Amino acid sequence: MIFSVDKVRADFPVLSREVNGLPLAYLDSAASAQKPSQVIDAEAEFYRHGYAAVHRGIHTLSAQATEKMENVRKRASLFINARSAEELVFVRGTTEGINLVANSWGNSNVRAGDNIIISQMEHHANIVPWQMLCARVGAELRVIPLNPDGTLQLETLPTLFDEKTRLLAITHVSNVLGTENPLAEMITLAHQHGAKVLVDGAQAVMHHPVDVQALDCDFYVFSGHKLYGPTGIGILYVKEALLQEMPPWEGGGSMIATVSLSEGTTWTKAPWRFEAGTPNTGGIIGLGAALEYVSALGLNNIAEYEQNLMHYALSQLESVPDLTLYGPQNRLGVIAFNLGKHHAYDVGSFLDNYGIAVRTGHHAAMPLMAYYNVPAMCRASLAMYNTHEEVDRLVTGLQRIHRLLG
Amino acid sequence: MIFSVDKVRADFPVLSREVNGLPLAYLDSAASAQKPSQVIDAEAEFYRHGYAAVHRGIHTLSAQATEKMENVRKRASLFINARSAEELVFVRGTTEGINLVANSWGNSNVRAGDNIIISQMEHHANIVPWQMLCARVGAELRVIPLNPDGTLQLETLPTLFDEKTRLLAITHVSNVLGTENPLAEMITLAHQHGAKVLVDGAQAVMHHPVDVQALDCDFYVFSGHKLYGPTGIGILYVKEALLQEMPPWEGGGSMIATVSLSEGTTWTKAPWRFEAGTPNTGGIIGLGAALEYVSALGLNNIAEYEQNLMHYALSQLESVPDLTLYGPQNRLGVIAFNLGKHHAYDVGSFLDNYGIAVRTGHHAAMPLMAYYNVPAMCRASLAMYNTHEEVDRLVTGLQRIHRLLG
Ligand SMILES: Cc1ncc(COP(=O)(O)O)c(CN[C@@H](CS)C(=O)O)c1O
Ligand SMILES: Cc1ncc(COP(=O)(O)O)c(CN[C@@H](CS)C(=O)O)c1O
Ligand SMILES: [Cl-]
Ligand SMILES: [Cl-]
Repeated sequence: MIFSVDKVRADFPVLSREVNGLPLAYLDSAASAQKPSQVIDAEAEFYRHGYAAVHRGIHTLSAQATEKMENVRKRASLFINARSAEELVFVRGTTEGINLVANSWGNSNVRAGDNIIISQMEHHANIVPWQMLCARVGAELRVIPLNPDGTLQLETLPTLFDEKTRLLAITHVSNVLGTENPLAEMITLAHQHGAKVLVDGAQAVMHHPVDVQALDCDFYVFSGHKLYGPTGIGILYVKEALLQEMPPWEGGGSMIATVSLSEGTTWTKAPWRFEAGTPNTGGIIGLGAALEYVSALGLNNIAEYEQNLMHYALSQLESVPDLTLYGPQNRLGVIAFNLGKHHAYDVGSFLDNYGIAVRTGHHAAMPLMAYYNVPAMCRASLAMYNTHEEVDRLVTGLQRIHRLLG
Repeated sequence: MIFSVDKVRADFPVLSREVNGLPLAYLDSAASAQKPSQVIDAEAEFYRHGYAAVHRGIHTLSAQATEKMENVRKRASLFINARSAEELVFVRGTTEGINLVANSWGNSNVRAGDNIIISQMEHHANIVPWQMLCARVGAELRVIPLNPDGTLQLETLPTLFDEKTRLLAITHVSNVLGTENPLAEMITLAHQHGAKVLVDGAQAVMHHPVDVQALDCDFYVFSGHKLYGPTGIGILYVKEALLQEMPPWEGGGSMIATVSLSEGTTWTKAPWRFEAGTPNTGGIIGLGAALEYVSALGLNNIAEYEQNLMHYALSQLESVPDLTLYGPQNRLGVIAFNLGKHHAYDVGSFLDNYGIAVRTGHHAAMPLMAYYNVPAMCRASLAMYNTHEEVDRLVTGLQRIHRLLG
């Protein structure tokens, strides 16, 4: 296998940290990824040597900073195979991107009596903005239900889609179940009704290549900090024909063409129309470095190593008594589980005591928890820098916990 | 004088940079400030040694990251003398903070037939969101006009304020003129009508102490990157009694209490109700370091040095032929000027050629330009790390430009 987990781990300084006296096993990348020194240092070097305002003054440092920013936009657009860099808007993250669509596109395209379709596995980020829109305009939020194995009940779609369905908002990969949804086919179906499709790609972009032209999605969102990048930065992709018709959301400097207190205000062109005020230039530089880092490893190399690691994990976990897994066998990135009747809060506390970082709780997916009739779950993320040894530590930990608490 | 500009400059690595072969004179801090290595390194060290998700999992690194974040919120609240840390919301910047108020507070408190009052010196960030609100609800945007010297025509306020005035939105310090407005007295007047007051403090917080209890403003906004901090982070302060009644703006994870696809969704408490999705944790750590750095220098020490430098600049500039200054004599931070009939774009290009970074154009204040009947202006910011020598370089440059282009 062409991927070298030991060379990659050497790029991540936090991975040398110790917790409760033992070496850290960081199994919470789905909540946020650790960052390589290449990403950390690119941001710091920008601040140390080339920092200035962008899209404003035209002196040397400002000119060069603005070019660096727009170069990141180009690099990002190539990463997802968008047709044009101008189809990408810099946002704080997946959550802000979804909210931008819900307001700018939703407010002018969804009216009383209409319906929107989400799924029962959606993260709150891809639920709440649509509930807010549905309440603003008097529309109905319809829900694709789950099967026990964590896949979508695709047979229900004929009854959910009708001529008043304006949008399907759907996750690419579940943050709990690891399910990858059949986006291409669902998007074909939605387009046959005249619906647009927003894809929540927050848990997809780090696991394999993503091609928004091949998908034909109308909107796609993801967050930098889960793609081994800095916080406070993400990407919203919107098909150019939709984007150029969308009205601004936030108002302020840089997104205007002209401002008058007697004759009103006119807007600049997309995507800058959607970027009011000073951007997170530092985070944009760091995001560019993160894309370069991931592209240098090769997403198909990453996918190969992670799928191998996940198969090993699922195999070893069979030797844990009374373990319940949630989701399908072909899961990406995350393993969701409970141990016997012990509360997830407790299982995660013990694991933390062993130096093992997992997330416990509802994982911002309360409807998903409700479907499985549990209050909470434990979750282990298995990212490209995690190791078989870390997997063994988790398995052994769960065995100890079962024995001690049985 | 207790401030040592040479020791301070030694903290700023970019200040050693060279531009067009000469030492950089960075006179554009009003657009964004350079950052000390204390700020740069605090963020980088966080990423290198303690990075994790906040307000989510409770394992060791996450617990410590969440505490660091909430400690910054506390430090920020003490910096502006807010009564409680829970009156501060983390935002992308001043612009996003104003938009949050315009939507969450504006949409439920400003109705058809109402009026809002801004001034003719406002930055677009404190104009456009109110124009958008006024168009959403059918309200009127009223304007306090300017005097020739760059002060507000305060005699007009009796005719602008009435019983339907819901909000005064007013800049603390102009980003062009350097005018500091009489906020305390204007806020007393506005409160007598039952109006609330949002203060745009983006150009105030780095120049002297700011005390929102003494001001009694209802909202106050500022940006981290102008306070020697990272990009992508800012602060919105809102009086607790107003904040706890405001509805959420963005929806998603972390701002909810419960989420149901059959029984709807309930919200968490302020300020977290206003912080949807993963925050800019990296920028928050860096902002905390920036507040500690500025507080260690002492804002009254900074104000003393800057006011001395500004007095020197205004004195030396008298020896530039055909220079027009805009604004009052007691200006803070920025000097706005034009040279003869030469376009500002050209004057700034020559200055850039001398290694001198100024901003030229409308400075996101087109109504202000209109009032002075010019298309554009040059602007020199004189921040706490700038020097008398840099001032001489600007004066000499403008003399050369006048001679060469006369
Ligand atoms: C499928 C999906 N969609 C949207 C989001 C929100 O991303 P933000 O960067 O917080 O805006 C996430 C967030 N992932 C984390 C944090 S709640 C978790 O599961 O631990 C996600 O998994
Ligand atoms: C008075 C005032 N109010 C709001 C803003 C907007 O801040 P943001 O951080 O871009 O959101 C600014 C922005 N200052 C810069 C950038 S446009 C300038 O004048 O060069 C300002 O001066
Ligand atoms: Cl502007
Ligand atoms: Cl949540």
